[PDB]
Amino acid sequence: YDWNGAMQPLVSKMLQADGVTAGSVLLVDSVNNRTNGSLNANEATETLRNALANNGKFTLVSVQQLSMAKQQLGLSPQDSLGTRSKAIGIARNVGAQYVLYSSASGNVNAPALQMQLMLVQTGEIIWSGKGAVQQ
Repeated sequence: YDWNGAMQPLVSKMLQADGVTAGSVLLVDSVNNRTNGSLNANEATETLRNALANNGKFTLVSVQQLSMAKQQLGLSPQDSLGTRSKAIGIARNVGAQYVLYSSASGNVNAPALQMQLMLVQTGEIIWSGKGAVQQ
């Protein structure tokens, strides 16, 4: 999988969208696998975090911060932060201005990457993008 090839253009387009301020605190939700096969979740998520830390200079909420925040909110330690209310609950504790959701879907050998950026303050989706993940 060429995750950069998919992720770089989408990050670049997210950074050009109005309402997205570079250098702000961003909570990056782990990439969710909805394909028909197994995918390395945290390898895709690491790529993403890199693309975001390098382009547009966000301060990312760290793994340990998230773990701690989950525990302060009584969530299970492995909680994926699927739902929006859990993500916002967590975002508020850690001081994040944005939440980024992403997921890969469709066929395992030809996934579709989709991403959405949520403004924490209001809960609104201010940006959305999709790209195909090649090899």
